[PDB]
Amino acid sequence: ITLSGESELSSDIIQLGGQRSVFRMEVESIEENSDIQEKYQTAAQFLTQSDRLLILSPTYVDNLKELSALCNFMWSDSIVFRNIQTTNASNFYGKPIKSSSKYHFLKPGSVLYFKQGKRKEVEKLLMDYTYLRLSGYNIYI
RNA sequence: AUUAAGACAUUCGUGAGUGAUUUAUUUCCAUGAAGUGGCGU
Repeated sequence: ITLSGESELSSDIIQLGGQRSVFRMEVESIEENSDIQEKYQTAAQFLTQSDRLLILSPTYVDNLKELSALCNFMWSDSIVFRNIQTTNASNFYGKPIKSSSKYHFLKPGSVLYFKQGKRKEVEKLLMDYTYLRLSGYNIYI
């Protein structure tokens, strides 16, 4: 996680997932001037193959037709996404509002075998959604 | 504020109903209430 300016994150006991699933945080501050994306890609370096793109985190593309046109083979799978949408001042005591649209992402471990060249085209299509990239989606090696 | 929060695998339920420790088996087999006279020559 990257926190801007004055923001302290203390280790505590947290809730993550349904049925009040309980977890323990350990907050460790790594050295400064570091890029977390570069750290994740360094971790994923050992799975790199130059003839294909490896999907490491759930990847979303608005239209799969262009992606399929850009590669010869899509040895891929699909996962489901639906977010609980809450405003900054919401009820928080009641049935939460969920995303009215159910979204399909590319499963991690999927591989895209692009044509000759055009790797930059697929990469540009994937990184066109920078909001998802910041959150942790659409990460590849 | 995170496909989230709330939710006892719980309620009712006799290990109970029928059942003879009974049937078959001679306290029986063998066995002498018997033995001997004595003295007075």
